[PDB]
Amino acid sequence: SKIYEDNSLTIGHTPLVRLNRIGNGRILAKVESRNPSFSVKCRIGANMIWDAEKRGVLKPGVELVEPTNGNTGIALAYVAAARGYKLTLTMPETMSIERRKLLKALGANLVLTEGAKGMKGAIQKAEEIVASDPQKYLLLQQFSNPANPEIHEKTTGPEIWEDTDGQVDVFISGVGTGGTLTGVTRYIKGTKGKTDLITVAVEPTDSPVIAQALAGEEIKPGPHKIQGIGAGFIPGNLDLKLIDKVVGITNEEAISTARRLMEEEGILAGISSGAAVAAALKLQEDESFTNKNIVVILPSSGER
Amino acid sequence: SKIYEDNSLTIGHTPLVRLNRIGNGRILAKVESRNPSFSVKCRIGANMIWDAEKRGVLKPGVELVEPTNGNTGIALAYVAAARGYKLTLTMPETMSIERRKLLKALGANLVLTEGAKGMKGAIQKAEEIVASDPQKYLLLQQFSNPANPEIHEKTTGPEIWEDTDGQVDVFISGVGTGGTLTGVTRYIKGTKGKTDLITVAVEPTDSPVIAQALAGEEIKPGPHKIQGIGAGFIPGNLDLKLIDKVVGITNEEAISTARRLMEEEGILAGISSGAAVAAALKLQEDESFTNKNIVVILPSSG
Ligand SMILES: *Cc1c(COP(=O)(O)O)cnc(C)c1O
Ligand SMILES: *Cc1c(COP(=O)(O)O)cnc(C)c1O
Ligand SMILES: [Cl-]
Ligand SMILES: [Cl-]
Repeated sequence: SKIYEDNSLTIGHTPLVRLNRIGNGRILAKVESRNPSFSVKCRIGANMIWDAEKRGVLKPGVELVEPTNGNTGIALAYVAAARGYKLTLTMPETMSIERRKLLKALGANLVLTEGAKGMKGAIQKAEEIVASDPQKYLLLQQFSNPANPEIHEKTTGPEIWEDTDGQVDVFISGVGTGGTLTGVTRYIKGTKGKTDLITVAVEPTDSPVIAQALAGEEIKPGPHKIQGIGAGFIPGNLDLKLIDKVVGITNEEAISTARRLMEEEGILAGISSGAAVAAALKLQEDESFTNKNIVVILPSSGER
Repeated sequence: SKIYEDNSLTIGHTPLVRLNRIGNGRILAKVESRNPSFSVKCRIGANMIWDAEKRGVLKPGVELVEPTNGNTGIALAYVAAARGYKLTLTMPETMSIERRKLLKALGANLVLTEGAKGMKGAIQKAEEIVASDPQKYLLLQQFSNPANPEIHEKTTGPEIWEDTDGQVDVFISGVGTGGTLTGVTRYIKGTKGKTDLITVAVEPTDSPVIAQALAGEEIKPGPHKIQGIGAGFIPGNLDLKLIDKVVGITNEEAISTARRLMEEEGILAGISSGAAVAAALKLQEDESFTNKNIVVILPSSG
């Protein structure tokens, strides 16, 4: 039989689709919106919780607190609802109403922080909360929790490897927490020994901290429009050593490519998905990439 | 390998999830929002197109024409863009503006039809555009094209049978085109021979045309809020003979049950999904249903 005991167990097994009009026919797009909550974040929402349960830190009585409210917050709310945990989400008061209605519909307890302070406030306001009662509260922290890249090493990676029968030559991932890039690469280059896999990190041209970091330059972030990626720093879950190339994408290239994905391929993609595919197109302008099969993660449906 | 040649080929194989708080533990919800375009309609959008291609009527340069007021047009738009077809959608002026904006944004050529005539006028107009140039245009009519229930007989049904190892006892489907109910039932009662499967059609209490039709009464529809179901007439794709029971659901029951799905199960469900599950709850109020495995279609997300 194949009956899932709860919605959190339905994560992954997302489809790999050949793009026929965008690129040379060798761009294979992994559609992470085919997940509960419509984004790749459901994999880590699920595993960070399962991991906490296995470690014995999450159990009856313990409750969750997260500064998140973007794709990870939604992912944590659905898993919390499905598995019976109280969840408190802190978020700058700037968030859309439908966004909070959705989180509340999922049963999350919302705590709004000073709009001007932005996410930096919610992050502070959450550590304040957990610090207030360290035993009662659990802060997961997607940027450094190993269970983040671990789920990609155990599911996303194997899926890419099996779906291409090992025929994956390049792997492109827009970096947010870095967990997808890190986990998939560890599985393919490490576990499967395909050391000639080319791992490409994608980031906004206006906040190129990975390229800065790799070049030994000072980290200087900037504002950009590619929601989901470009956090402005190097996350603990991003292993810079696994990166073979970094491609910077402009807000305009990301948006226009996301539109091409719907119009030319019938794939409803978010802006970061457009950015990742734009990176694939850039690489294909280089003759060394011409006959390589490129697997690209499309993180979410967008928001639209 | 498992590389899909285009997004239309990725339909189906949706998860069956046990509901743990809602109901007695025997309600298994099939999540149709895990499909491209986020609804069960991608199955028919894809198969009507694949079928037309197989029949030889759909060919490059041929433009699709389909009447719609909801999810089918949206799914057809995804599928059309994926396989390279231009698409025209006829829809009544009763349709909301946001809905019109969304459909155009997805690439469809929109033809609004007389508000007074409803869906009947939209299908009427679709046929006329086709007849205006039959070599250029191909009609894809979801209420009568048998490729609709056919895809459910070939994918949804088998998925339900394999996922429950044949242990499904009741099948609940809120009816719009009726294709899901018809195809799944044909597969399970017919191909698999499980004649005692109890097939349940769900409809809005305020527009109980299936109950009316089965009672031999005059069909008198009414306004309701369960989007996606209750077309107000008996679709050619609804085989009334396959229905064992009809459960009427109120707007309030549908909405509150959809909310329970989100909060108690972490399942993002649309109103018609709440309606289908509310019907399951109603059946479990009856001792004869207490130990049965109930499979319920959750057509789309919230
Ligand atoms: C999280 C996310 C990413 C980046 O994924 P990471 O595994 O965190 O690198 C990209 N786009 C969107 C929309 C995301 O939510
Ligand atoms: C199409 C649809 C249904 C009904 O499915 P049928 O197979 O057409 O009867 C129910 N709910 C929603 C939201 C739908 O889009
Ligand atoms: Cl899609
Ligand atoms: Cl869901």
